[PDB]
Amino acid sequence: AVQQKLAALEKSSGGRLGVALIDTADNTQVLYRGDERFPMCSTSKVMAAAAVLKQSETQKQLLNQPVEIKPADLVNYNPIAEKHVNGTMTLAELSAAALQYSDNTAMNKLIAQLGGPGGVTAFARAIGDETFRLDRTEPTLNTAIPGDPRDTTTPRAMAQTLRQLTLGHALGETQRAQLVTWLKGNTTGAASIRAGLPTSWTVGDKTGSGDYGTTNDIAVIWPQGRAPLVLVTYFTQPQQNAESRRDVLASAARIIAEGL
Amino acid sequence: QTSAVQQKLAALEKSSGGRLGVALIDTADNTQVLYRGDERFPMCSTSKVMAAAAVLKQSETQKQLLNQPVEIKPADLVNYNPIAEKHVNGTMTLAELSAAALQYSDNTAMNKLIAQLGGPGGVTAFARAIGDETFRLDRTEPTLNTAIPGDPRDTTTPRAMAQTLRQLTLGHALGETQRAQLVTWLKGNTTGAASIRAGLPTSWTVGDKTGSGDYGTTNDIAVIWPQGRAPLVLVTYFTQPQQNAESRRDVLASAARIIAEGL
Ligand SMILES: *C(=O)[C@](NC(=O)[C@H](C(=O)O)c1ccsc1)(OC)[C@@H]1N[C@@H](C(=O)O)C(C)(C)S1
Ligand SMILES: *C(=O)[C@](NC(=O)[C@H](C(=O)O)c1ccsc1)(OC)[C@@H]1N[C@@H](C(=O)O)C(C)(C)S1
Repeated sequence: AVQQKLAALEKSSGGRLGVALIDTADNTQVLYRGDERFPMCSTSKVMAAAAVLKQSETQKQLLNQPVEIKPADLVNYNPIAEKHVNGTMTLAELSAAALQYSDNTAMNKLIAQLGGPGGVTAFARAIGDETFRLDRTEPTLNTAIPGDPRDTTTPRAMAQTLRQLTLGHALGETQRAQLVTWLKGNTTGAASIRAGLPTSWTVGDKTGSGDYGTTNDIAVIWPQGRAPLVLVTYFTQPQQNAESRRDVLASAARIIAEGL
Repeated sequence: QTSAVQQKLAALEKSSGGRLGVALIDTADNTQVLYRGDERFPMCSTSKVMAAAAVLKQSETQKQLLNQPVEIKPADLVNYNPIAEKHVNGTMTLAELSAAALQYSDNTAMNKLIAQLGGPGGVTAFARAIGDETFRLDRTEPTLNTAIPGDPRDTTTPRAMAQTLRQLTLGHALGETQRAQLVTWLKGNTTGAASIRAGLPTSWTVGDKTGSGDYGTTNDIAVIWPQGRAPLVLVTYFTQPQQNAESRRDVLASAARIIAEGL
């Protein structure tokens, strides 16, 4: 059932669809191009925020640390940071801005805190993710060039990591709860995975988009009366200038939710 | 007269299978674009803005009001309580209930705001106090969402709601602290990305409140900060002839796109 339906959706879309579900009720999975690399775009901000949360487990006041926001720091999408130019934001405020508003200046401050993109990758390796790689800062990490492994992961790897971060023990108890709180407060997600799910289900997610019409969402889902799901939906298209297709992610989620 | 924008909205409506209401205020020149601007629509969850604003108004003469605890009982839970259900047999403050009502559209939270205002008529009284003669709240959650065609209960017009949202968020209907809090809450909405937001350029900032109900009723009210220009207020209301009709957030996105293209 599910494989035929996801293949049909992909064919209709004209693009390349990646799906990984983990149903924590029974540890069953639904994979479609689960081992192909896709450009993460803004979904990478989850790994950067989680890496700073892990640092805060041993640097106990780190999330309170002021960070200078200079005019020269502003990049291409700064809905929160532009308010604080020529002042400071804390690492907690930058983490919330990066996750809930997808602020690219905030993401660059998280990356800088970790010593550069390699510090985000190092955290991925530390929690057993051998697939994830962050190579570039914002905004060049979103070029989404076909065949380019930079700033990519696989749906399988990202679903497994998102499970460990939000439902497992990659982070300390307080830090896991803080990541889940941030994801549940996302502002950008209503057109993506959660548009394909019953309204009664609770979703925390991080969206992204980029060149090649790249349209992404990674979610942790609490269905009414049953154990949580983790769902990654990645999508990218042949034309550099392609339009976003959040409806394709919604459709993938709806197929997944039918099929259990 | 019918403008280019009104003709495009008419063509969208004709293809939609329902009835579309739009009101734009461009605060660059205070001009209005209306489509069925003086027709009534069921507000559904967009009514939560007036309830939260009424409690913010109360807080202007009670510095501690937003810290006041409210008991959440098992009997209080209604049909959509993602925040309140975590606090059953405990308390939430009026700030927590305001944030839950606006940013998660918690119906139990809305009922606590309504009760703090003395019932639905307390919300209407606040609307009258800030110059809105059109708004009416008649019922609590969840019955205020029945959205029956021709029913005046729990309705407003696009024109009235755009003017009210402007006065609340950009004007002086609230104190400056309270106006800033309302804008912060709306900008942190979780439910908006498929609605007005989906029709606007990505660089534009939005705070909004969505709603849906029966008759495929699909609503959004937004304050918009365009890249390089004064803010807009936009109301998009949509309702359909059949009780069981599907939501059409795409129609609100399409209306917003026509408005943005027409500026
Ligand atoms: C993350 O994906 C996001 N967008 C980008 O990274 C893109 C970029 O090149 O910087 C971008 C696409 C359109 S405008 C900028 O980071 C700013 C945010 N996530 C997108 C999404 O969820 O679809 C937004 C909300 C369009 S911006
Ligand atoms: C407000 O509109 C909202 N939903 C309702 O009021 C509806 C009801 O009958 O209580 C409802 C429709 C589907 S489930 C409950 O209040 C809970 C929220 N706003 C809707 C929207 O924005 O489309 C939600 C997010 C579906 S729930």
